[PDB]
Amino acid sequence: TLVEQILAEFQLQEEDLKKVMRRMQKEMDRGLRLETHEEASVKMLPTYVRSTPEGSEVGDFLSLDLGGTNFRVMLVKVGEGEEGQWSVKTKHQMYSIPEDAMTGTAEMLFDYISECISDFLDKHQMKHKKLPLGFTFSFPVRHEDIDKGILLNWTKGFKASGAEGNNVVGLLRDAIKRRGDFEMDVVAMVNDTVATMISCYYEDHQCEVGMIVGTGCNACYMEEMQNVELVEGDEGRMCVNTEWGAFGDSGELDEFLLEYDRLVDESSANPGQQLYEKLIGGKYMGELVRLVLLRLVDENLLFHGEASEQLRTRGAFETRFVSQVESDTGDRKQIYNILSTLGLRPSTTDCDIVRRACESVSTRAAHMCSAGLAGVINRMRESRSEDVMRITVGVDGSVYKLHPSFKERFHASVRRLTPSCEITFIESEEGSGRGAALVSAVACKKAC
Ligand SMILES: CNc1ccc(Sc2nncn2C)cc1C(=O)Nc1nc(C)cs1
Ligand SMILES: OC[C@H]1O[C@H](O)[C@H](O)[C@@H](O)[C@@H]1O
Repeated sequence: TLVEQILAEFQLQEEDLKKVMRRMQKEMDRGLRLETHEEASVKMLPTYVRSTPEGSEVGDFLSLDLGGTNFRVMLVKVGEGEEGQWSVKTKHQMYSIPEDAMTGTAEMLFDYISECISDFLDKHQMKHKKLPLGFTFSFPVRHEDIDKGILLNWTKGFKASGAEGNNVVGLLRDAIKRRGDFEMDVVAMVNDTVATMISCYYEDHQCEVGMIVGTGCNACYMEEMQNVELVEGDEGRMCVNTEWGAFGDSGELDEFLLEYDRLVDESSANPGQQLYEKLIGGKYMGELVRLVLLRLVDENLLFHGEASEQLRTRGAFETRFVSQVESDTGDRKQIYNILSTLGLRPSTTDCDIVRRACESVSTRAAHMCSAGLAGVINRMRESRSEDVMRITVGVDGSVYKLHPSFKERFHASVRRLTPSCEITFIESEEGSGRGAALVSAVACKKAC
């Protein structure tokens, strides 16, 4: 081997994870306190989602989801169950998002979103209801309230101009009104993490953390209002959006970061930001693999020294390929077919090396991510008193959900890092739609 030494750079000892855990908890602490909130890399954003909901509206709700690659519009119906509110998606539709909108101005993009909304309401006999609308908007936002806050900055390659710094919900509003076609009561805006968390509440009241491991990666959790300094008040709990994707932007990860991570960064829409998410999320995983594969070929270890034109283009090793290669059964048959598609003609040993390379990146993501989560869960242990903390974490995201063994490595490692917690993991059913709408419903009791 010169291979195993190159791949071994990805490993993390147990003390590595603990270091990142402890540093993350610190950054969480700093994000929450008035003296350090402004400059904290982990912003710890109040969301105005609050504990003891205590009764809500019912009937139909409309939810949008922007921040996945697609954009989704759905109808969710909310009624009364014993536990709290049931809910269920009843109509749905995805809309691609043209790059002439994406490079656009903000108000352009929310016009495109407005067009999609009318389209959906035609096709459904619906233009003539003014519906309450919960909006899952998966980007960092500083809220003033449950229905108002500014975009701090775009992440995950999004770039529409003139949105950073404005009232995202006002954008939505000035597009709906800017096209007469329909009436919509925008009652609530939430992060994906919060929506996921909230949708697990009906079947499990201990769900107090939501986590997304998808294109991007983040979590949110329920904090003690006393510890949330940026919202006056000391009673109860408010869900906080940690935005942990940005941990490492004040150099907290420098010692772990690798030449490949240094290159995914430089070449990205958002250089110097979202460093932690860059090690874990699906927008970056394939690309890390691609760069590891390129270093192996330049070392002559792989495809003996030569790479197709595709292999050399940014973006070509799709994250979904990372997870198909790790599903190969041992016959190389689907490793072969992916490599053959990118214009390579690999040998037996090429296929194995390529698989080793995917394992190395995905195992590191799983481990890095387990340290953030045990950071959050051990912080919650601190504030609390039963001898064993039992807690449920709601999760969503194609990496966590669909990658062949990421979830189990990730569960094994969160559990090493969390003695005397007992953790249940729930994969959210339609977390984002039902979530927005579950919150929307409680927000409505405070307005209509
Ligand atoms: C069903 N909706 C909720 C369920 C639970 C919780 S907190 C909790 N308690 N145990 C676990 N968890 C997470 C909050 C909400 C909620 O929507 N709260 C809102 N407050 C405002 C002001 C608007 S919406
Ligand atoms: O969508 C998953 C996560 O992606 C990136 O972290 C976004 O900044 C975040 O807000 C969202 O929660």
